[PDB]
Amino acid sequence: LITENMHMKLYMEGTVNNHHFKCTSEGEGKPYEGTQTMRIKVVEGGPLPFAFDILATSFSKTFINHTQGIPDFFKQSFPEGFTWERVTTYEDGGVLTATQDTSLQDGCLIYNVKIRGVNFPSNGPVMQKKTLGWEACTEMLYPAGLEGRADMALKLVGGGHLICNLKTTYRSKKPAKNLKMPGVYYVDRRLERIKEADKETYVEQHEVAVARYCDLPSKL
Repeated sequence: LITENMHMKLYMEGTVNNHHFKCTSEGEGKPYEGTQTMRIKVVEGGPLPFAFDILATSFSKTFINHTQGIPDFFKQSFPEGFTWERVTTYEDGGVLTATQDTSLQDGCLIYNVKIRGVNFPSNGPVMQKKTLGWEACTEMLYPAGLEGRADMALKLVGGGHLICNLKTTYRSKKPAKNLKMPGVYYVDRRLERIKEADKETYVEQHEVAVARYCDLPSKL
């Protein structure tokens, strides 16, 4: 089901603070190499009064290179697919929740995302568009389906970073009996903006993500 090259289609709808919006995207990637690209359009409510960066992690867990034999919760969930739900908390008061459904239709991955962000401070770097994309990060995943934890650093104009924390629950639509669960592992990823136009109403994003165990020696 998950081939060497896969395409994605996405629909996204939500609110940040008091501002409603909708996006659509399409892209393609290499699920086993852990690379993908999305070309994204803000199709309602654009231009957005907030930095597009806070939406970046809401646009794809099938495209992670699971190395070292780590069982692949996400690739395993097909054809049934899976969901994810997340709360991202910014250290300056912004909070953004997202819920996502991932399905497989006629060989194409289909994403349906819902966003609800609140309390992003009116005079902070998100609402004043002082951001410059994300640093790389390592997400820790563990059985719980799976939960994920990560701290991300948002680059700011003038140097420095605004930090946020991600708590994610990943749920399989496939019966647990039919799944081989991984233990604790780590996903290194670098999520980058490649192109943007028209006040961030057009954006191209790329992600490379590789799963691994700790590769330091153990004394046990």
